[PDB]
Amino acid sequence: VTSYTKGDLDFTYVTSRIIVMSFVDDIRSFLDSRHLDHYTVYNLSPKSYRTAKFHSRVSECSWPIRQAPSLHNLFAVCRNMYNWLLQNPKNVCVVHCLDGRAASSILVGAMFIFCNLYSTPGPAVRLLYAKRPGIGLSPSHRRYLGYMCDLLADKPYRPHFKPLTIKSITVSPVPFFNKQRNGCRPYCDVLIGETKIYTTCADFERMKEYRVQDGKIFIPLSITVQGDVVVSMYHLRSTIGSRLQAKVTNTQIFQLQFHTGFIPLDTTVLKFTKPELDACDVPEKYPQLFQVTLDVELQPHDKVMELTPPWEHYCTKDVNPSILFSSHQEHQDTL
Ligand SMILES: [Ca+2]
Ligand SMILES: [Cl-]
Ligand SMILES: [Cl-]
Repeated sequence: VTSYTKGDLDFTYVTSRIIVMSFVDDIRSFLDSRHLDHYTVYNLSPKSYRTAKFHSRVSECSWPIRQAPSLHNLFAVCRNMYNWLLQNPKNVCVVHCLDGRAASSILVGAMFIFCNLYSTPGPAVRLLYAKRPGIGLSPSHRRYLGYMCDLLADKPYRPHFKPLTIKSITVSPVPFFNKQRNGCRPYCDVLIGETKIYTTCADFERMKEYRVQDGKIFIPLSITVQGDVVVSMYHLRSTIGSRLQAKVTNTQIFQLQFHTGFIPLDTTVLKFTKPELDACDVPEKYPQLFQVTLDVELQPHDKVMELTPPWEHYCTKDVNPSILFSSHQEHQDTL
């Protein structure tokens, strides 16, 4: 584990060619002294380096702040990084994200898989954790690394194009998000990529409140989706503000992601236990055996696709993991 700190910044060489940079002119300073003319910054933050003037070295990937990026983008960035590494043996990739530090980590993990260092997600995640201790991958990030392994396997999985109808969501038992910690006032969002396509959220006073005896939260949705799906639930809260207005805030109860093309065709239920959910609050706000299920059905006809995914025009079969390293010895050591 080779780490450097200029000041606020933290540069971790996961390998000699893959650098993770943590949370301006100093960025440039460090990298120019060590890798002049041979680095690219893959900025995963939504907020860019427009006024940097070292921006000519920055690829603005603009990934979601909290959620795993769409599989298309995860794959596309890996390929760009690979091409950059191929272009000159002195080239290095510098990965940067906000400090929602899962973004850097999933990119690095995906890169291990893309470059054939590993074929299954566990060993990749283990190498990643050993290189970047302290930053955990959410279950959605791990799930997506699983998707990358499927796509890139010796016999690659071909994601289907059937849309998925999500008939409803059921959450049980009822979790503890109100002030008295005995219930919640929940609403659900469904997104594709970062685009919200449906919400059950309505006026605060219309929102049903749930207590322990309600037993479960059952919300019919009736939405049909294809691709990278995000399903989230929040607790809605109202507070008297200055001016005495109702300040309405929300506290996230959970989030989960999946890609419809990886759901087996005969699936009618998707179930997520607490360990399989992202973005949970403190454990005391959840009942035992907390779980979320989605009642679903895959449709019979392919969806007509606007854009084709980059894995359809790419084969990793020939890719050598030596590309990640600057010598055989570094390579062998890493294993
Ligand atoms: Ca492979
Ligand atoms: Cl409340
Ligand atoms: Cl409530």
